[PDB]
Amino acid sequence: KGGTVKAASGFNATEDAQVLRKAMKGLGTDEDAIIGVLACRNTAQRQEIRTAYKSTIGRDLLEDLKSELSSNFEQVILGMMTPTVLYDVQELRRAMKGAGTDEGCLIEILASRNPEEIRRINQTYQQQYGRSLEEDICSDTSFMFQRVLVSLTAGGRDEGNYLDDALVKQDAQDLYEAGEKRWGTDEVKFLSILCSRNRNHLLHVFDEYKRISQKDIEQSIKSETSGSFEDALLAIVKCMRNKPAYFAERLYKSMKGLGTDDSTLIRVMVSRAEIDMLDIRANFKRLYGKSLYSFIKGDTSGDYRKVLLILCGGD
Amino acid sequence: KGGTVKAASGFNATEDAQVLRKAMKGLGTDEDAIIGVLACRNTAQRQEIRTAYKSTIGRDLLEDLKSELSSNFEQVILGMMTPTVLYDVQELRRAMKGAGTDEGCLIEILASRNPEEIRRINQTYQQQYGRSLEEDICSDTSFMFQRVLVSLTAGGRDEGNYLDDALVKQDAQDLYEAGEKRWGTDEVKFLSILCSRNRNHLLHVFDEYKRISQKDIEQSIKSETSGSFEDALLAIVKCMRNKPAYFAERLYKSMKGLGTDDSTLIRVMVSRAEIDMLDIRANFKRLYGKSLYSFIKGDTSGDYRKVLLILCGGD
Ligand code: NA
Ligand code: NA
Repeated sequence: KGGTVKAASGFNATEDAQVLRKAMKGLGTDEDAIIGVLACRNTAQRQEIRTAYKSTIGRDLLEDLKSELSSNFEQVILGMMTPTVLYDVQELRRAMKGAGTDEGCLIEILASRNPEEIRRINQTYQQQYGRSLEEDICSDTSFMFQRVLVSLTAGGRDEGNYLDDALVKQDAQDLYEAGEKRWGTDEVKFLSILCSRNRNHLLHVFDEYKRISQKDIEQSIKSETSGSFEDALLAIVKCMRNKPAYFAERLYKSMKGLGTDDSTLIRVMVSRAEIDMLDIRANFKRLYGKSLYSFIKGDTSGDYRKVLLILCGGD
Repeated sequence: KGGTVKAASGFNATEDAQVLRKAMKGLGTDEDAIIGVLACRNTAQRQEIRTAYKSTIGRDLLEDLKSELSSNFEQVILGMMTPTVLYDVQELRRAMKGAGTDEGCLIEILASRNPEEIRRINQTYQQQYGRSLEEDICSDTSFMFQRVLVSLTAGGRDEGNYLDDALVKQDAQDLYEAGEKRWGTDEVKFLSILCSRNRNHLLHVFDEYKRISQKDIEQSIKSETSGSFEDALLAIVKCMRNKPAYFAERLYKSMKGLGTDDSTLIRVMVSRAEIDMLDIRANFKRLYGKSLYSFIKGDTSGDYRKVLLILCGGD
């Protein structure tokens, strides 16, 4: 378990900066050298390489990578070079700036990050952009979906693990009676239970719900709700039960079928490589009976593929 | 299931003719009597009432209804009095005579009627007007849309149900590769598959298409085509999968939002009352979470409303 990318042995930031300068200097690029260094260092080490590049090369590593590289390869490398919290912050801003909101990106990040990470994200977003994340969410999404995202962003959830069996039963009972008639869905109920109860409590509510309804909570969420609100509730449930399997499903859906959602593919591979990619891989193979490696290999190409395959770790 | 309007018990054509004559004779009209008779008889019985009116009243029932009644109420009653095939024939001619072609009416009828009905329509159109339906379609529509309508009109479709799994896969595969690039849509492909394959084959192609592309065929039709050609392909797909839901959507779109398309409202309610109105109602409520009855009641008024509500059957 854990991630694929780890801190390098023999790490020499100045030498790595020299390798990267040699790779980019003059016409042409040695992409293999860029990959061979950066995909073999963790995020913290990459920042030390940025620092060493500035002082020993007298140039800006991020500017140089941006100018040298293009398209999806450039996106993966620049994402790799970005500090963890700022990467999340940048991806949320990109999902909202304008436009036709990337609601799936909002859900993926806000449902899956831990409370201290969400706090850091809120803080950094405001510092960087001079606007609150919550305010931007309110302008760019609406209705029940909007209420879910605001709750995740504010941290409207109990962070302890107190278990009252009687309260677990009433929550499950509440969700059951709500499933009784087609007009009877109480989305406010769903929102409140799924966004406010602590993780232990919720894992127990899911077990009790199955017991009294004979249905998994996910089944009823799908039958009873729709749209981005449904997707948001499903992501909270999945991230509570098995976060690596949540990400394995995001990866699958970004590649399977007609077209490729490279922006999601890239973001998940970059953001999870150091955390739980080994787990994501195992869950992917359990769920889909194919390796994640093989999906990446069959759905991408070029240097873009080469670097994704290292973030994947292999097989 | 089936329709709302059925053959009346105790049917006495002469008495009905007397009731209708009394209702119209002299200044003023008893619209409730006209509705109470005609909306409670089926189309075949209405023709027997026309016959009885001629011989026992010595007048022409259709002329008298036309002179007495006006606007949308008159349109529903005269449509009700018209033999099934001639009603279709009249509606197609009305959609084309002149002008700025009612392309939606052409699609609705030609995509939804069964082959023997299309044959009867072609025959009756030529007899009545001295022009072929296909020729009028060619003069009044163009391009790919025109090719679709001509195919539906000629009956260019296999009417058997032979299923070759290998041919189902290649059709789906063909539609997939076509969805790969923005310039890669092969509308000829779409036309040929959707207009020529038999219904069993096609229902299997839709399932396989979803499997290999992860998209419903309707989604790709919308992203890949536009205009009346898109609408025509969507109507063929919907009529293959769930014809009552096709009509429930026509009704919805004729009433929802700004304005009312009474000509479509009337034509669908008249033409489907004896066939599948109970199914249309159920699909309407499933799709829109409101009864069809309530839409009619909230969007029409007067005697026009009264008769539509009986064609709807109620709630
Ligand atoms: Na260069
Ligand atoms: Na009169």
